[PDB]
Amino acid sequence: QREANTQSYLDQVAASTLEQLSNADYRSGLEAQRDAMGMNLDRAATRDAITK
Amino acid sequence: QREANTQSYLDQVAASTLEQLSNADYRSGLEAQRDAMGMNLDRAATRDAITK
Repeated sequence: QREANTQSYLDQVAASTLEQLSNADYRSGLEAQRDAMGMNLDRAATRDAITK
Repeated sequence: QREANTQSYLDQVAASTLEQLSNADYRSGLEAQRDAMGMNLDRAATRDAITK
């Protein structure tokens, strides 16, 4: 379940257009979703995702 | 729990603006927060975080 949760989050960032991620209001909410799942994710493989 | 503490610290440094880290007063407190948790962290993958 933890693995599935991690991939479910990562898909959202993977399926966003560059213009959206550039705007610093979409990414605020997008990374607030990962700050509310607590440690039910893999917080070491979902940190430098957006930028990457 | 130790792993959780490590990730929780690393997130703070990873979610800071470059201008904030450049100013040598924010990073003082930021790296003082890792000198009070003692050996309850991973002090090997935690020292050269601000510079990276």
